[PDB]
Amino acid sequence: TLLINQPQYAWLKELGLREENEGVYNGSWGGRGEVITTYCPANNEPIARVRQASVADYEETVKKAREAWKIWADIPAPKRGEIVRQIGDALREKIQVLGSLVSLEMGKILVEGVGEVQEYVDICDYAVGLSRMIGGPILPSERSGHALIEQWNPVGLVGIITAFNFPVAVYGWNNAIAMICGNVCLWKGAPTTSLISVAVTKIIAKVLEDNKLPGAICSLTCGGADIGTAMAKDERVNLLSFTGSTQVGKQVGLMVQERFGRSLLELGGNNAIIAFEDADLSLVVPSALFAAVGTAGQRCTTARRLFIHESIHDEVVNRLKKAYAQIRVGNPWDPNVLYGPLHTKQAVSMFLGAVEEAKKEGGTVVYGGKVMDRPGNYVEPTIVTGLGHDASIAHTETFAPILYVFKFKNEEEVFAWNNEVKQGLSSSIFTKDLGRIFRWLGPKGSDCGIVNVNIPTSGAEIGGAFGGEKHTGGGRESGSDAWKQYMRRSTCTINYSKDLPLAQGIKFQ
Amino acid sequence: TLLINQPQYAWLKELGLREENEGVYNGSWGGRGEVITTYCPANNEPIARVRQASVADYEETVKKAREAWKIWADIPAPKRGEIVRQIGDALREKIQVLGSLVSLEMGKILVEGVGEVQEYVDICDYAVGLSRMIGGPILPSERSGHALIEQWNPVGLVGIITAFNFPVAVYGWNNAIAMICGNVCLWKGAPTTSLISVAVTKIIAKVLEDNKLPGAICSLTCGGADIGTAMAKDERVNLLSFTGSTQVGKQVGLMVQERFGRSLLELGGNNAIIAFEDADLSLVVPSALFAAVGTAGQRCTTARRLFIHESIHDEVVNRLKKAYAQIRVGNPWDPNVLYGPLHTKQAVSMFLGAVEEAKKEGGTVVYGGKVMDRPGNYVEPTIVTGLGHDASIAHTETFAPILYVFKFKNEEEVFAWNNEVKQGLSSSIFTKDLGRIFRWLGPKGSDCGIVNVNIPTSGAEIGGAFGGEKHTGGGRESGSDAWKQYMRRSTCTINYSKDLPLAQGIKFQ
Amino acid sequence: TLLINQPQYAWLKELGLREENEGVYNGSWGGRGEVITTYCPANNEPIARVRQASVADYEETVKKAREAWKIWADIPAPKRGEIVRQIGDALREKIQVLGSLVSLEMGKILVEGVGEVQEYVDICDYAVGLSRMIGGPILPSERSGHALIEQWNPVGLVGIITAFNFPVAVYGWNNAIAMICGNVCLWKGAPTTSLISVAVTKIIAKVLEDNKLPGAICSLTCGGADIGTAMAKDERVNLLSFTGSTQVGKQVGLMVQERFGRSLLELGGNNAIIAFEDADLSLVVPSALFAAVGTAGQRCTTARRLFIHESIHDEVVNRLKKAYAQIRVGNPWDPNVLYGPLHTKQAVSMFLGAVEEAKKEGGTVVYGGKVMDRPGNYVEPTIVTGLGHDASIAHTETFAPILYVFKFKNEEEVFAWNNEVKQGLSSSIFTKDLGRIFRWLGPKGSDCGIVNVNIPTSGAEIGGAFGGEKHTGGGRESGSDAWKQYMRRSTCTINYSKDLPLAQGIKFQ
Amino acid sequence: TLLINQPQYAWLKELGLREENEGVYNGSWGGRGEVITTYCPANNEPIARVRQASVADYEETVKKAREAWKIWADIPAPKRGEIVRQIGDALREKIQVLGSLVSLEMGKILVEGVGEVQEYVDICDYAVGLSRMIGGPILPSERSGHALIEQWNPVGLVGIITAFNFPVAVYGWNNAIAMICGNVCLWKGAPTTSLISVAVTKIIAKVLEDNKLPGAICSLTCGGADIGTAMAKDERVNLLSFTGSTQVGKQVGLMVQERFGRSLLELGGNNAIIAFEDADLSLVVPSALFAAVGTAGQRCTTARRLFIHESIHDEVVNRLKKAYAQIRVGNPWDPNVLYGPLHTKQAVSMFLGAVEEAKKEGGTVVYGGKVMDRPGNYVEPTIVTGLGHDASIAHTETFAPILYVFKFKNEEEVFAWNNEVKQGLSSSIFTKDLGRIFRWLGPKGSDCGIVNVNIPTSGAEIGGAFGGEKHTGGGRESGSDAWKQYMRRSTCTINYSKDLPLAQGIKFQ
Repeated sequence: TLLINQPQYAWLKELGLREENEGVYNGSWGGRGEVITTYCPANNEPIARVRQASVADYEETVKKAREAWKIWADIPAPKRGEIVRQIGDALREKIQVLGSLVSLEMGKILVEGVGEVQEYVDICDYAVGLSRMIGGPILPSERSGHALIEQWNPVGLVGIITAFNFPVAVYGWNNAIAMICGNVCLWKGAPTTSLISVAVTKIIAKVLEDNKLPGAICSLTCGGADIGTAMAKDERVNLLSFTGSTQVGKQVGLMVQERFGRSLLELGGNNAIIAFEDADLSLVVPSALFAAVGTAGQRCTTARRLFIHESIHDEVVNRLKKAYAQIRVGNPWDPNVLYGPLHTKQAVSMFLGAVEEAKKEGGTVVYGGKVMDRPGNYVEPTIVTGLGHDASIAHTETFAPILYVFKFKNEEEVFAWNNEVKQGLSSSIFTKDLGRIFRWLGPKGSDCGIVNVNIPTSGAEIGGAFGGEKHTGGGRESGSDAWKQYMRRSTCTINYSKDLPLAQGIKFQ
Repeated sequence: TLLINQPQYAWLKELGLREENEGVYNGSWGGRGEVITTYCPANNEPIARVRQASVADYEETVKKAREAWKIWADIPAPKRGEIVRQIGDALREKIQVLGSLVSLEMGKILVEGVGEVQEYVDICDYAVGLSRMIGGPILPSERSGHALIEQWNPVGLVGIITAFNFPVAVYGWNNAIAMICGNVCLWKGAPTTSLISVAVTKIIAKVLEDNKLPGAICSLTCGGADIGTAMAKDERVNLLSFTGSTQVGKQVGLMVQERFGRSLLELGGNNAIIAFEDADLSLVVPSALFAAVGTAGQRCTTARRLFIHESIHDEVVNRLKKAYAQIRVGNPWDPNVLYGPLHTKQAVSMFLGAVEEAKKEGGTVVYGGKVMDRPGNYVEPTIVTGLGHDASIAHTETFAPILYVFKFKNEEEVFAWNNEVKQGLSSSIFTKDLGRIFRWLGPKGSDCGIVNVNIPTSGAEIGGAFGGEKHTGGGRESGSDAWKQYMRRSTCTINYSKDLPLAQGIKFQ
Repeated sequence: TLLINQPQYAWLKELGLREENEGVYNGSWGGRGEVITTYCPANNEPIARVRQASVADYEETVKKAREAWKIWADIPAPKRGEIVRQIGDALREKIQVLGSLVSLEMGKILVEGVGEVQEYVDICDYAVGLSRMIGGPILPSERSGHALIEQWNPVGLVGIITAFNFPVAVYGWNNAIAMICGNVCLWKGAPTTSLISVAVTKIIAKVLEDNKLPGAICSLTCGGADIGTAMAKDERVNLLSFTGSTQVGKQVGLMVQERFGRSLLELGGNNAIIAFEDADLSLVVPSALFAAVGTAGQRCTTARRLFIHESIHDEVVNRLKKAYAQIRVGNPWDPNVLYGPLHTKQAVSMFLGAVEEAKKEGGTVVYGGKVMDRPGNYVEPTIVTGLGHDASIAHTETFAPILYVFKFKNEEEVFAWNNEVKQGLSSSIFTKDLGRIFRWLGPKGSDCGIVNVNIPTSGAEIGGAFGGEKHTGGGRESGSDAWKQYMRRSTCTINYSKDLPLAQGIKFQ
Repeated sequence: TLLINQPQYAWLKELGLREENEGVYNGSWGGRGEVITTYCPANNEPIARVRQASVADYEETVKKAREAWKIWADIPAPKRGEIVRQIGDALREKIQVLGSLVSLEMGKILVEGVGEVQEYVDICDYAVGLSRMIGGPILPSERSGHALIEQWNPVGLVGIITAFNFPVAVYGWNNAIAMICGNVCLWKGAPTTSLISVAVTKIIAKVLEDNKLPGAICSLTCGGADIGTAMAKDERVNLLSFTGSTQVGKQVGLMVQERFGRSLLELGGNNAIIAFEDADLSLVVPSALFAAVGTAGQRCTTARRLFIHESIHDEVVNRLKKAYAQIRVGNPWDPNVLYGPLHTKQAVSMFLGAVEEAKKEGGTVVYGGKVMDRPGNYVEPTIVTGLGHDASIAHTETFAPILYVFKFKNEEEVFAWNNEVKQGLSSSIFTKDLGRIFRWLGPKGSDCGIVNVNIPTSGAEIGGAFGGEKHTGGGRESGSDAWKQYMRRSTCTINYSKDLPLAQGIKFQ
C-alpha cells in the first residue's frame, strides 16, 4: 500500500529510499525515535516511512558533528569549496529524480521541484568562488610597528531547521555557505518532508565518504518540535538557522538569546504588490497571478496583498479573474500543471476559515473560495475585494492562495499600508515613475528585506542576501556578505616591534 | 557643600553645569523625575544634582525624536557627516574641561579622561569620511533587463544605554556612527555619571541648534533601570545599543528579542593575557601591569587573568610585584598619578568580597588585597596566585583590580583555558613564535572578539570593530563595517525592460 | 602698476604674496629660474611675479622630497590623516581670500573660486577617514598553515601636474589622497596660475612645518613645459598625475610608459547632453545653460554638444536663446556675475577661430559669436545650430563657451553619436524613461567615465572616482578606490608552519 | 616522420589534432598565413603543423569577434558565468591528454603540464561565483533626491598575447575573467606552442557551439610578431593583455598607449630569495632548489638570485650543490623525471652566453654550466658564486636555470639589493623574526608584486592578484579585484527629483 512499494514509483529507489528509512545520519545511519509515515498531498497515499531521532540519537550526533569539526575547520577554505563543488555536481546528477520527490512529498509542481534543486546546485557553484574570498581587511594601525587585521573564523556547529515549503533549497543555502566557512551542520527538516531530507543527506554523505571526510560534517536528525527545541536550547549549537512560522521562530529566538547563542531567523511574510496608475498592466496581471498562486500560495514570498490605484482597480481585478480561470489544476507530476495541492489537510481548514472570515469582515470573493471536490488537499486560488487595508484577516499570514485586493489613491498612504503589517519580508511596486521608484528604495520607502520594482514579490536570486525585517526575523541567507553570520569576527592587533611601553615613572627590568 | 559651589571647581561652569541641572533634552531641557546627586569617588563629596526623566518625559522625548527623524533622514549622508564633523570640533574645544569632569565624576586619571574625549573626537573625524561611503554593491542580475542593488537605510531611533566606566566614548562611538547612518539617538547614561551625560548633550545640542536642526536628533533621558527597561520594551526604539553588565544585558537582549527589535550588546569581559616561554619579559611585565591596574581595573578590557609559562612564572610574578609597589596613587586629576579610586563604595565591598572568596577557594594574595586608609574609594591593586584556572571566582567577572595568575605548560591547554570562560571580549598572547601567533589568530585559537599579540588586552583603535563574543553579547561598535548594525539592508530588483513574463499557457491582455 | 601694489588688492597680502614670489618650495623657498608675471584676465593687468624653478632647483627638490619620504612613509596612515585634517582646517581659515585669488588670477566667478577651495577642504575631511581604511583583504590560502594577504604600500614620489582651469581642486584631490597613502608630492601648476600654486603651497607648508615635518613632503616647483617634461622623464617620479590637454597628455603618457613609470591622465572632454522627447524641459534648459557657460565654458566637463529630439529641438533652442540673453557678465569677484572672462587673449582669438570655423562648416550662430565691448578677455556665450554631428569643429575641444546643437531622432543613433568622439569624460541624458536610463548606464550606453541622468555634464562630487575613458586618459581621482592608483599592491604568502616541502626523491639535510 | 603520425602518440587525436591544423578560429576554422611546424623540445622531432593567420584572417576575425560581442555583452553576467563553468568542465574531461600535450610541445614535466590545466579549471570555478559579484558600490550622494552609483561594463574586445612557458594557464586566467566581465577574446599564443593553443581553442569552441553562442567570443589567431604588433596597434582591441619578455612588452605598452588603448602587461622577473641567519635550513635548501630548477628555470617567477647571510652561506651552497646532483633528468612525460629540456635551441645558446658572461664578470660556476650531450635542448642546472650583487649579468634576466648566489650581512642592505633591479615580480625571505617579516611586507620592504615569507618565489594561488611592478609591467591577473582591468568604470549620478536648478537671476520657462 506504500507508494514506494508500487512499481510505478520504483524511481524512488534511485535516491536510495526504501520502505523504511533511517532518519539519523552522523557518519552512520540510524534512528531510535518514533517512526513517521509521510504522505503524498495530491492523493493522501502513504509514500514511505522514516525512523526519526531519539534524544540519545541527537546527543550522539551533536558530539560526532563537533568531533568532525576539529578535522573540518583545519581544511583550507578553498579545499572546503572543492567539496561543496562536488556536492553541487552530485545534486546535478540526481536533479530530475530529486525534483520528482519534492513534487511527490511536498506537493509543488515538477518544474518548481527541479528548480528548487537547481537553486542548491547554483549556491554550491557560488560558494566555490566565495571560499577563496571570505575574510576581512588589513587595516592601517595608528600605532607604529603594529599590524591591524580583521579575522573571520567558523562558529563551529550550525544547526539548521527548515520548513516544509522549500525542503531542499533553504537547507542548501545554509549548508553550502556554512560549509565553506568552516562549520559543521546538523539538519532537522520539517517532519512532513522527511523523505526529502534523507534523500539530500544520502547525496551529500556519499560525497563526504568519497573524500574520506567524516559524514557528521553534514549531520541529519529527523524529528519535530522535540528535536527543534533541543537545538534551540543546546549550547553546543553555536549558530541556529531557523526557517519557519513567526510564532515558532519567536520562541526559538528567545531560547537562543537566553543562552547567548547566535540565531538566524527567516520567518513569515505578508507580502504586498502595489500597482500605480502608470503601471504596465500587461506586466501587472501576470506578475500578480504567478506571485499569488505559485506553489499554491505557499511561498514565504507569496503575494498576499494587492494594492491597485482607484483609476485602474476594476480593470486589473477583472483581468485577474479572467486569468485565474485559466490556471491549470492537476497532480504536481502531471505535465503543464500550474497548480497543485496544499501541503496538508490542516492547511485546507486554515484556507476555508480565512475565506469565511474575509466574507464576514465584508470582503467579496470575486474568484475561488472553495475546496475542489477531488483527492488531495486542493483548494481554489482565491481573490477577495472590498476589504479595508487594516482588516484583521488581511494582516494575518494564511499560508494558502488568497489574494486580498485594496484600492488606494496616493503614494504616501499606500507606502504606509505596505509598512503597517508585522511581517517584513518582500514588497513590490509596479510603476514607471523614476522619482517614485527611488523613494520606494529610500528611507521613507518600503521597510522590507526585499524591495522590488516591476517584478513580483518572489523575485530573488542567490547573488543578493535573502531575508526580511520586523517579525520576519532579520536573518539573511545566500548572497552578498550573508556568509558573515556563519563566522565570528576578531579584531587583531599585532605588535611586531621591539618597542616597549612607556615606563611612566616605574623602574622595570 | 556641593563641589560646583567651591572656587576650585569653578571650571565646571564652562561646561554649562550648575548646582541643579536638567537631565532631559529633546530640543528643550527638562526633567520631572527624581533628583539625583552624583559624588566624586576621590573624596566622596557631592558634586552637583541632575533632575532625571519621568515616564512622561520619556514619552514626550521618544515622540519628538521620531518626529525629528523625518527631517534628519531626508538629509543626505555627507551633510549628516558635516554635522558630526562639527560635533568633533565642539568636543575639541572643550576637551580639557570635559576630560576633567570625567576624572571628577567617574574617577579615572586625567590623561584617560582626556583620552576618552579624544576617542569621541577621533570617531567623529572617521565617521565624516564614512558618511560618503556607506552603502551596498550593485550586483549583476541573472535576469536580462533587471538591476539588482543592495540598499542601506536608517533603522530610525537608536536607543543608547551606557556604563559608568566609559561615560563619554561609548556613547560617542554609537552617536557618530548612528548619526551619519541617518538615525536619531536617545541616550540614557549611567546614573552615577549623569553630569557627564548632561555636559556632552549640552555640547551636541549647541551644534544641532546652530545648524538649525531639531535638537531631538540627539536626545537625552537620564534615569536608571526604569528608563532602561522602558527602552528595552519600547517598539519605537528600533535599535537598542546596550553597554553594561552581562547580567542586565541578558535581560535587555531578551526584552528586545520578545518584540523583534534589534539589539547591540556590549557586555562583560574576563580577559586573559598569556605569556609564553619565549616572550620578551621586558614587554610582558609593564604590559600586564598597565592592563591590570589601568582605570583601577574597571575597564571592560581589563586584564583579569594572567597565564604564565611555568619556566618564567615566578620571575614574572616577582617582577610584577616589584612593579606594583611603584604605582603612584592619588587624586585622579593630579599629575603623575597613575591610579585613582573605584567608582562606588559598593565596588570596594565587591573587591573585598572577591579577595576573601579567592582565599577561600585556595588562592594566595601575593600583593595588595586591602582597602587603603584614606578618603575615597581606594583599594590596593591586587595579585592572587595558586587558584586553579577553573576556580569559580576566576570565572566570575569582578570589576575590581584583582589579577588571577596561573601557570601553564603547553599551548593547546592554555588556548583552551582562555576560551573556557563564559565571557568573550579580549585576549592577548606574548610570544615570538610565528606559528603560534597564526594559530592564536585561527579557528583553534582565541574565541574572543579582540585577539592581540605582544600588546595587552586594552589594545583597540577606531579603525576596527569593537566588541566580543559569547556572553559579551556579540555586538560591534566603531570601525570596519559596524555601521551596518545601525541600518537595514534591502535587496532590490528593478525590472526596467518592456519584457513581459511567460504567459505559461494563459491568455492575457 | 602691479595689482598687488594697489591698495584695492591689499588682501593679496593675507595669502603671504608679495611683488616677487619664490615659486620653488622643498622645505626652503627659492627659484633660480625664469621670472614670470601673471595677469588678471578681467582687466589684462599684471598681478605679481613668481620666480620659477631652474633645472638645479628641480633636481635639488626631487632629492629632498625623496629624502623626506623616508620619514613620511614611516608615519602610520591614521596620523598622516591628521596632517591632512589640519591642512583641511588651514584652507578653511583662508577660504574667502584664496577663492578671491582664484577669481583674480584665473578668472572664474567668486562662488566657483571659493567652491574650488571647498572642494579641497572636503576631500581632506574624506581622506582623514580613508586613512584608517586603506589596505587589502586577508584571503583564505588553499595551503594549510599559510596566510595570504594583499598589502598596499606607497609608490614613493607622486608628481602632480595641473591645468589653469582648476588651479586648486585638482592638486587638492591628488595631494590629499597621495598624502594619506604615504607618498610625497611634487607640484608643477600652470604657469598662468602661479600665484595660486604659491599661495596654496604657503598654507600647506605652514601646517607641515608646524608639525615638525619636512616641508618637501609637499614640494612645489613652478615652471612650464621644461619642468613638466623633466617630471615625465624622471625615474624618481614614481607616479605622475597629469591634468591638461590631450595633445600634451599623450606625450606625457608615452614618456612615463617608456620608463615603466606610472601615470594618471586626466585629459580633454567633448561632453554631450542628450535631451529626449519626454524630457522635463524646465530641467533641460537651465541644466544646459549652466553646464555650457559655467566657468566661461572652460571646464574639462563643460557641455559642448547638445543633442535634442527633433520634436523639441526648435523650442529648446528658442528657450536657450531667450535664457542666454539674460546671463549677467562682469568682473568675476562681483557677486551678481554668472559670467567671467576667458583665461587668456589667445583663448579669445581661438573662440573667434572656432566660431568662424563653425560658420565655414555650414553652422548658424543663433546667439553670441562675438567678443564683448569691454576691457578683459570677455566673449559672448555662443550657440551654433545646423552642424552635422560629425563636423570637424564639433569634434574639436575648444576651451570657450560654444555649444553645438544637433537634432536626433532615435535612441540608438544618439548614443552612438555621444560615443563617436575621441574624448570620453562626461555625458548626460535627460529623460523620464526607466528603460532608456538603464540602457544608458549599461554596456550599449555611454562610453564615458561620468554618465549622468537629468543633471548636466558638470555633475560630480568627491565621493566617486572622477575621470574619463579613451583620449581622456583613463586616470581617476578623488573617490571610490581611486586611492589604489597612488599605492602598489603586493600579494603576500606567509608560511608559518613547520611543514617541509616534499623531497621528491631527493635526500636533503 | 611527424610524432602525431606515430601510433604511440595516437592520444593526440583525442584533442582533435591532426597532421595539419587550422590555426584560426572565429566561429569557423581556417588560416591562410604561413604553416608552422612545432617540435618536441625533448628530442627535436616535428610533432604536427598549424596553419597561421594572414593579415586578412586577422581582420575578419577582429570584425567577427566585435559582432559577437553585441550578443555576448547582452548576456547577464551570471549566465556568462555558466558558460565559463562548462568550459571548466570540458577542460576537466581532457585534463590528462591536454597536460600531456603541454609536456610534449612545451617541455615541462607531466605533473606541471596537468597542473597548468588544473589552474585554468580552478579559475573557471572561481569566475563562476565572481560573475554574481562584479560591480560597484551605491554611494550616498551629497545631493537630495540624487542616486550615486558606480557601474562597471565590459571594455569590448580583449586581445590576449601569451608566452611559451605557460601556454594554457595564462590564457585561462585572462579568458575566464574577461568572459564573465562581458568581453570577447582574441588569442595569439606563442608560435612554438601553437598546437596547445589550437587544442585549447577546440575545447572552448565546442562549449560555445553547444550553447549556440557565436564562436568568435573566444577567437584564435595563431601567429608571430606581425599578428602581435597588429593587435598592439589596433584600436578595435580595447584591452591588450600581454605576457612575455620585458623587451617586447615595452614596445607593446608604447603602441597601446600611443592610441590611448588599455594594456595589461605581465613581463620579466629577476626574483630573489633571501635566507637570514635564523632561517630553517631544512626549509631553505629544497625551497631554493625547486624554485630555481623548476620548469628548467623557465618560470617568470623562477628564483634567479639567492642572498644568504654570511654566517650560513657556505653551508647552504654546499647543501644546495649536493641536492642539485640528485636532480633526475629526462623526458618530461617520464613519471620519475623532475627536470626536462629548455624550450628552444636559442635558449640553450642564451644559457651558454650567460654562463660565459658570469665567468668574465668574475663569477665561479660551482655546479653545472654546460650543455648536456644528448638529444633535445638540455642544459645542466647551474649555480654561480662570487659575483657582486650589482654585476650586469645578475641584473639581467636570462630565461635559463642559472642561480646567482650572494652573501649579505644586514637586513637593510639586502632589502635594497632585492629592490635594486629593474624587474619587480616575485620575492621571498626565509626567517623566523616577526619584526623582519612585517618590515619585509611594509613600505621599506620588497617592492615586488609578490612578496613571500618561508615559501619560494613561485608561491601564488588564483585567490590573489598575480603580477609585478617596475619593468614587470604593472598588470594583474586572476584574483582579488583584478577583474576591474577588464572593465570600464563609470561614476553615475541620477537625479530622480522634480527639483529644478537655482535660476541664479535668470528667468526661465
